[PDB]
Amino acid sequence: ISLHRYKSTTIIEFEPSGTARKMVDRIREADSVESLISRTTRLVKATLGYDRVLIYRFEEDGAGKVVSEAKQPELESFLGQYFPASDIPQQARALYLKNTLRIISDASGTPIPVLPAVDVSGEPLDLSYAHLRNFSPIHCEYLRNMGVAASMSISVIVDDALWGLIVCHHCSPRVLSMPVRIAAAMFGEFFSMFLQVLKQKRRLDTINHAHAALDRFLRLAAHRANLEELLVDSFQDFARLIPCDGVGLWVGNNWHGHGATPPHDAIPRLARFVASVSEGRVWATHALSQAIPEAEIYA
Amino acid sequence: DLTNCDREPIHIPGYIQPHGCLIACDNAMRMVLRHSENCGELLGLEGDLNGRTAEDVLGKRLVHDLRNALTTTRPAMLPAMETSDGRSFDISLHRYKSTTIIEFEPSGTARKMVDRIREADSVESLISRTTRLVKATLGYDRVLIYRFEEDGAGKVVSEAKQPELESFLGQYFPASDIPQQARALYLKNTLRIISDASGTPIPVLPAVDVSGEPLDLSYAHLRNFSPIHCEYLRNMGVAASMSISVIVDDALWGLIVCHHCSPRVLSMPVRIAAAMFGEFFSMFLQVLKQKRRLDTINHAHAALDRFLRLAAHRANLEELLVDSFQDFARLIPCDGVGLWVGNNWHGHGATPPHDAIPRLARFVASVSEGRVWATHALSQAIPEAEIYADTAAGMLAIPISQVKSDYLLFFRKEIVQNLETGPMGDRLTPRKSFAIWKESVRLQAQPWSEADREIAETARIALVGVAFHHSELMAGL
Amino acid sequence: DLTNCDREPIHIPGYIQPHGCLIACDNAMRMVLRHSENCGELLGLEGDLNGRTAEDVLGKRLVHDLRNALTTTRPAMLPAMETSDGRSFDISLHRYKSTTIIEFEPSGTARKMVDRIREADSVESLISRTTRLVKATLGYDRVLIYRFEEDGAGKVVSEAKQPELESFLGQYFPASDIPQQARALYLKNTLRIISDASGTPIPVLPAVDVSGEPLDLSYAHLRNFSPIHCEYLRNMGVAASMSISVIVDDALWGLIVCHHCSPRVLSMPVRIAAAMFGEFFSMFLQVLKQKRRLDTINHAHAALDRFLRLAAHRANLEELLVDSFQDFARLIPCDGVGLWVGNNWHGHGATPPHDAIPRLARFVASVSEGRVWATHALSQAIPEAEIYADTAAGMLAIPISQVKSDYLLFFRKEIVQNLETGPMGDRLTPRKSFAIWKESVRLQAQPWSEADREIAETARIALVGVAFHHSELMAGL
Ligand SMILES: *C/C=C1/C(=C/C2=NC(=C\c3[nH]c(/C=C4\NC(=O)C(C=C)=C4C)c(C)c3CCC(=O)O)/C(CCC(=O)O)=C2C)NC(=O)[C@H]1C
Ligand SMILES: *C/C=C1/C(=C/C2=NC(=C\c3[nH]c(/C=C4\NC(=O)C(C=C)=C4C)c(C)c3CCC(=O)O)/C(CCC(=O)O)=C2C)NC(=O)[C@H]1C
Ligand SMILES: *C/C=C1/C(=C/C2=NC(=C\c3[nH]c(/C=C4\NC(=O)C(C=C)=C4C)c(C)c3CCC(=O)O)/C(CCC(=O)O)=C2C)NC(=O)[C@H]1C
Ligand SMILES: [Cl-]
Ligand SMILES: [Cl-]
Ligand SMILES: [Cl-]
Repeated sequence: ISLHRYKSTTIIEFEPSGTARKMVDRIREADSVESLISRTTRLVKATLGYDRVLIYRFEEDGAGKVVSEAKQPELESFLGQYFPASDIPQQARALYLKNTLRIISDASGTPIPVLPAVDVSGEPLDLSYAHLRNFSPIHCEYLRNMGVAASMSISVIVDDALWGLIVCHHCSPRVLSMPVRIAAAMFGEFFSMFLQVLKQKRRLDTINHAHAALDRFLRLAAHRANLEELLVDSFQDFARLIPCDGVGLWVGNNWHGHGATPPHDAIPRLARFVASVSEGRVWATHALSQAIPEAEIYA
Repeated sequence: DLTNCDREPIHIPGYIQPHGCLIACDNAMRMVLRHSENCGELLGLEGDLNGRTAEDVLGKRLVHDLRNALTTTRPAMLPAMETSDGRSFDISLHRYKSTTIIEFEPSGTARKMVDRIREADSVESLISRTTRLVKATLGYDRVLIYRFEEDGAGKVVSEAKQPELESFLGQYFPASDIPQQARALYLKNTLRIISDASGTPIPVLPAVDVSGEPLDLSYAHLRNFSPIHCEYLRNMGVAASMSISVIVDDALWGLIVCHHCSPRVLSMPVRIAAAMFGEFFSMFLQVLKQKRRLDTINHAHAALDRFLRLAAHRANLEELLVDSFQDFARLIPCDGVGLWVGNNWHGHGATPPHDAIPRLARFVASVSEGRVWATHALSQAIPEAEIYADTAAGMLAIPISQVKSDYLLFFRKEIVQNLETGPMGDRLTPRKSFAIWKESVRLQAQPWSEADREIAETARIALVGVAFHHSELMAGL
Repeated sequence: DLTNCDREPIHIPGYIQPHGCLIACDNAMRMVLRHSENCGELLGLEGDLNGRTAEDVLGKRLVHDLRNALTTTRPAMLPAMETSDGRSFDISLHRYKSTTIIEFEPSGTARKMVDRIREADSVESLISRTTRLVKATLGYDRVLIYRFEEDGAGKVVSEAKQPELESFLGQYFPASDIPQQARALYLKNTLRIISDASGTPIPVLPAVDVSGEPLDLSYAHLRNFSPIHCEYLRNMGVAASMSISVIVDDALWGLIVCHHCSPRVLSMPVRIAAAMFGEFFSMFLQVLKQKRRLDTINHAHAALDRFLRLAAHRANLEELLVDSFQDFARLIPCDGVGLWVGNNWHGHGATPPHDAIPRLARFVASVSEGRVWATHALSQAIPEAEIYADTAAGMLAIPISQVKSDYLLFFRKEIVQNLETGPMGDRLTPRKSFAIWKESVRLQAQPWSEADREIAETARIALVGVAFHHSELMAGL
């Protein structure tokens, strides 16, 4: 029996009837985000027995990326693929901030009406926290089209926000019993915590590395009479500071480029543009043709 | 009024300081719309300037050069400009809300100054040397750095002064002493001068134009300051001042504040050098704060690792915590720390009395919800904590078990333990401000910073994780 | 008497505590020379024991085993020994000044205790956990660690106590409160017990033998303590105590001191475990002090290198010092630092007033002789410094030029700012001791340690060397 209160209605759900610790021991020593997420799909699949287990990470715009996968050999791979923000709608992502573990037992099953659906005073039954809640028929149809009959997902919560989901698919109907769900929720909470710390350590390492690289350049500047020449000789090394595919230097109205940059003759227009919006601050875009229409050609 | 401080509209006083004159023109600079009453005197003109053309008043040569200097709302600085008469002025020119404002002053510093701060390797080293350096360079009798606390209260964090003057170092003043609207202005104009706090101000004619609009002097360096502040200064024996806004991560971190005991103006070239210095000072401070925070987080991560390394060689994690918990005081600045485990308390340093702990622990258990929970005003949460405020007025609580209500508790002492008049009255003195501040922070401790809270959360995860890993050894016990 | 404290001959009181009995024999243990008055009672004997043979009194079996246990003057511990009667005792046996002393008590602890301190990684972590651990293990109402200052004054540096008892933490007491001869005894006997501070002591018969010699009880655990100390304890509400000598680098660093508010004896097995613990505690503390000193010196060397690296990129070493000198506060713990160069002063933190500096600098120039010069009692050197003692009561001066009388000056505040009766009177209370100490250190600061002085000398060489290297650039200026 699962029992809760929400909006002052009581909801009782009935299912006719060291896992977590052992699982968490197998991820606690991960020392990078990639090591954590790679091993987790493999581990969740072995433990819970789902045909496919994915980790789906939210981009900043809400689009999702499949960042890890473990699957039966005959099933297709979704690894490295992205899906639109709309595929997991806004209200779905809000629900998943409340209920951290969700089950669909049978995507082709026949759902069971709540009697009455609307009470005498005009209120529906809010099933936000009910594990027996029936899912959108849009999503259920999405699953059937994939050959998926059942699923389970765990919300991954990092710094109080929805970072992503652990998503399990089965090609035949499947329910997790309450003790198994409890163990898996517990696992998901530790996974979330460890991921959060690993992301934070990665960011620190990244900032520390950048500070040391700046110091190395400044140490060279202190032995050179001509700082401009030094920059012309050295600027490619600034690609180490920030992940990029190209970098260049615009100094004294002359350009020097390295890696993937706009064509040489498109630079003066770009530099005029930068001069007009920078205002002496860092200025950045991921959609350059929205700023400069002519940049579409070298996108 | 002295209570509704943040209401005074200081951007539209209707007056300028006497060390220059001002002309207001339309957007295109064709007609004179307003002028300060002293324009005739300084420019050698007569009668009502308003309604005459810019060219009639200033001549075609000067008006031509001024139009060409226009091209956000950052004032153009034009030294040694001449009127048709031959009189020479330093001219500041800007546009705001589509009115043009022309200010007239009858008339490698920055690089050398910045070289003397660029190698500072700590925030304290930067701020200490800067007051000393600004005083030597600009010659003000007193130079202070005033840092804003998170609630807006100010703290004097560095000082250089004539030996006979009183020290304000380590003192705090209420948020209201530099009102909200003042702090907003200082986000726009980064350098401000008061030439003579006892001088006679000069009206702008007209103060309100025909359509009911005042002249917005937000960006005008000749803007006259609030008479409340000017009276505050006279009570201190201060006749002139200059302040530089310190901007860190796009916000007002504080001020460099210079006081002189006699009247004093900085010429335009000197103001320009000092603004430039202030911008480099701001940038360097920002980087130094960021490096300090990194060092702090890195240190905390290494300390957690050292503890976890010990946990991996111990059969009994609870005993280890009982023996080790005092070392967690290294993670976060505090005056005391303690451990609540298996319904037993162990304390170190300044903590509530032993017998007040179970009430505190019940409280923590009811609000934590398995997260870090912190306050700098413990008596607001638990009325009975007022009695032990002198020892522990702030608390931060870290859950250390996913399953049990065990916690590591950090404490801080109440903050008070780590430390002429004019017609408007004695409110306007540093002594009264400081007393008002002290009264405002009674029963309160220094707030837990964002860094403190980030460290706590990292610690929570470390400790909750190792507890879970040891959970069957401990149930075996 | 309460003034000539160090005269009382506490090694020869002529009395033992009532929780055991004592027999004194000759070197070979053939004859009884002395006995405590309670021997008849505890051993089941009658009359004058002196003159009877060890075998007549104790039986041949026991005397045989005692001879065999003899083999510096560290007492042999023989638990559960039986007399011919069948009465069972824990026996402590030793020889000193060729008298044999037999003490009778009617009758993995250490390893487990030591495991709980062995991983301490700082002096503060070691001492904090030890009071807590000793209290839990041995059950005394209060356990303190009392550390000797260089002048012999004591400081309570750690404490664990019943909640209702008063705290002594952070308090200091005069050197005289643990006299010279007491500290010498505690260098020999490392563990001491007082069972009952209100008990009735037991005379040794005879107290002086026929040839005029007292019985030297230096190594006897039943030795009765000075009535001055026993009265001090009763005034505190303390009925029993135990102390362990803490020996670091062959000297008495301090004491672990346990107080009980009711009578209390530790059995021989418990004393043995606690002595063993104390020896490991001493060893670990010694290593931790040594590591701390190394870390401190290493840190200072790296800070000097950072400054020298800056000097190598600057054309004007004096300007660099004027901008940087506050950073030298990192080298040596201080409350203020300043720079006297070219007959001009620059200060930071708590320093003498600006106008008192030239007198101070003349003084330094006359005693330095090109070496580090330091005092913790500045008014003894310069009478006029008494007035600013609250801000600067100690000074350490580092020459920074081989040729000119330029100095870097470190300062410390006066120490007071960083903080029932029986027939013999109110002198014998912690309140009075603490007040006496406070009075004794007026106008004085915390002494400059050997580490401080080693760092200063290294700094002198660094600064004098870089000054010489820059000397022709600076004369060019
Ligand atoms: C116009 C609406 C659409 C839509 C809505 C929708 N999706 C929901 C849940 C949901 N979608 C996904 C997406 C995927 N799962 C996959 O395995 C893959 C593989 C490529 C994709 C793209 C997930 C993971 C989930 C959550 C699953 C879970 O178990 O929590 C929901 C909410 C369903 C609910 O009742 O909670 C909605 C309303 N999806 C669409 O594609 C469109 C068109
Ligand atoms: C009810 C209103 C009050 C008030 C208003 C006020 N203060 C303003 C400027 C201002 N205040 C300070 C405070 C100090 N300066 C000091 O040196 C000390 C020393 C102890 C204190 C407390 C500063 C630094 C400034 C800014 C100075 C500058 O040059 O920029 C202003 C704005 C003035 C303006 O026209 O810009 C206002 C309206 N001060 C009060 O004390 C109360 C009562
Ligand atoms: C003029 C003589 C005085 C004097 C003499 C004295 N003290 C001795 C032992 C001793 N003193 C202390 C001091 C304290 N213990 C405390 O708990 C506190 C608390 C504030 C204080 C100040 C200690 C720890 C000891 C040693 C205790 C132990 O168990 O070893 C002795 C020697 C006693 C002996 O026979 O060994 C002497 C002679 N104390 C005075 O206060 C003055 C006046
Ligand atoms: Cl990520
Ligand atoms: Cl800061
Ligand atoms: Cl020490």
